[PDB]
Amino acid sequence: ESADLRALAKHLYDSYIKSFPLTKAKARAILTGKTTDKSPFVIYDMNSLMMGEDKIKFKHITPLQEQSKEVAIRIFQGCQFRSVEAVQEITEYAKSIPGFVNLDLNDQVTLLKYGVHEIIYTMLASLMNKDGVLISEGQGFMTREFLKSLRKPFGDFMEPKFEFAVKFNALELDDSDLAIFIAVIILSGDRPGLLNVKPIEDIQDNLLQALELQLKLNHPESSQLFAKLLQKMTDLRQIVTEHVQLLQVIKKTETDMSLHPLLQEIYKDLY
Amino acid sequence: ESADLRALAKHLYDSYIKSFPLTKAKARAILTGKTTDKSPFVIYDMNSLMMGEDKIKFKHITPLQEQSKEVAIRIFQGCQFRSVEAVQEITEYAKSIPGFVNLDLNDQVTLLKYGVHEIIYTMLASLMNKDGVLISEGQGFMTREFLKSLRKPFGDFMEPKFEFAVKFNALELDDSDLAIFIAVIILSGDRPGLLNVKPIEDIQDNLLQALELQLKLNHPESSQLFAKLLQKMTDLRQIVTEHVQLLQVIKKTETDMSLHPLLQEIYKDLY
Ligand SMILES: CCCc1cc(C(=O)c2ccc(-c3ccccc3)cc2)ccc1OCCCOc1ccc2c(ccn2CC(=O)O)c1
Ligand SMILES: CCCc1cc(C(=O)c2ccc(-c3ccccc3)cc2)ccc1OCCCOc1ccc2c(ccn2CC(=O)O)c1
Repeated sequence: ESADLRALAKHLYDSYIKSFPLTKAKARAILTGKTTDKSPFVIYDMNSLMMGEDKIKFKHITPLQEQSKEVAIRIFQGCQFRSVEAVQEITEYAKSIPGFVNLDLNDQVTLLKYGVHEIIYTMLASLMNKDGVLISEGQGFMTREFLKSLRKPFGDFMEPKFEFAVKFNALELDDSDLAIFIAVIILSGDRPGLLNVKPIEDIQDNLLQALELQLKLNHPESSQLFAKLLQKMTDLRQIVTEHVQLLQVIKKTETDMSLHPLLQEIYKDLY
Repeated sequence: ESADLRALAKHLYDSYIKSFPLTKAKARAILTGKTTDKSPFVIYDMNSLMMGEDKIKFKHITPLQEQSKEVAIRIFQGCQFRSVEAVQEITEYAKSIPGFVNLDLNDQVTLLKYGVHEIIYTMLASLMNKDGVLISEGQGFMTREFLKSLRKPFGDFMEPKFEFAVKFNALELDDSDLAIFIAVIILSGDRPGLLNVKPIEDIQDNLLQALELQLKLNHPESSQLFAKLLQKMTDLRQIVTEHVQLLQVIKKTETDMSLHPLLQEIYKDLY
């Protein structure tokens, strides 16, 4: 019944809020210039990037590190660090998706391994507009133009995420829609190396029913939004494979070797 | 708060099972023969060492690297290669401790640097009884008396870890307990050169509260187990400092031993 699907949607939204403190709603308030109280520092070129450091450094140092390396490479390592934090946020969220924690632990690991990239881009869209991306928990904003301006291959590496975000954001999903959609992504029975596919597909079936009902209720005037959203997954996956290939080229063709070892530890048979 | 601390303990246990192939439960089942698989080959002397290597017949070459010298040094090399693998597993586990990957990246590095060997020795006890230690994923058993007998400095590497294990194991901790204990060890605010101490202390505080409650629920009859377990941290630290001194001794008494690069990095300017 329908009430239990709403109950599931509400439980997911509650957990999603807990796992991911910078929500889309809060992110969109910051991106407009609404509630004008503490405007984020804008990084729009190399100079402001460096001045941006002594604005999350003048106080103290809690990030990926600071100025003693080429800037394109430091921006890329910053992204890596944040991706590693996001994987843990997603893992925590997964534990609240009904059925997930009762799965074979090996299948949990596999689902997370192949799901996090798709989730990272989905959730990155919430923090983006057409012109840039919120960073450091909404304290900073980095422009798309500056990310795009970074030397090959780093400039063309960033821009696909913005192209996707603009398309994806035009569906106008809110945090309640996204909580269920991320859960659907995670419980994909088609990931390579899964031992027990049937319970995963049974859980995803319940999540798909919950997502369909939420979109029908929340977006009544958006015809076939559910199918349009499922079709977005096809683009997400194509996009992640392109990202994974570009990561290899970068890994191969660059000087700096000091990665975050969640990347190297993951990525087994990721095409 | 109670629910939160039980949730934490469960997360750590799941991550532990994910990161560590040969757990204590599994190890004790092989050691005592409560297992439905295989009985380990026993290495007690030169002649049985030789056959243990040559047990490469219907079970293939074990993952450890290749060798070409006297018995003491061959054993040392096997310890080394396992310790590098152990470091990799511990690092994977560390990333899952809530809050760890959100710390300053230099402090992540420092906590892993000062922390991994204390963890290695804690977890090694799981594979040890008074008579010996399980090796090669539990496919072999190397006797304490054999390891103790190795020519001068090499025997002094070995016997103190067994002395530690007999008493540690007398605490009767299980994997679920150990999962929280090793996270307490890693989140130590006293490591030399930490930049931002308090955010590590705050995490450790919460892990301590979760361990305390774990030991109450799981070992209600074991008086002051929490304290007695915390006091073992003093013994771990002494093992490490004496090990570091023995490594300086072999730099003077042997020819090119030279550690694996990862271990060289860890020991560089260690305490
Ligand atoms: C999830 C991070 C996204 C993301 C995060 C961020 C900073 O926080 C970020 C914050 C600060 C600095 C920064 C660096 C140097 C000096 C001052 C500041 C750099 C970056 C900025 C932009 C961005 O996104 C722009 C394009 C998205 O790019 C991705 C997405 C995933 C990625 C990679 C690189 C590795 N991975 C991991 C992987 O998926 O395998 C790039
Ligand atoms: C953590 C691995 C320890 C550990 C691993 C192991 C085999 O796998 C192991 C497996 C196979 C052979 C083996 C070698 C030659 C022929 C046939 C077999 C030898 C050893 C056996 C016992 C043991 O430990 C018994 C006492 C523990 O003592 C330690 C612990 C870490 C150490 C040192 C010496 C150097 N390191 C490296 C470092 O400092 O990082 C001693």
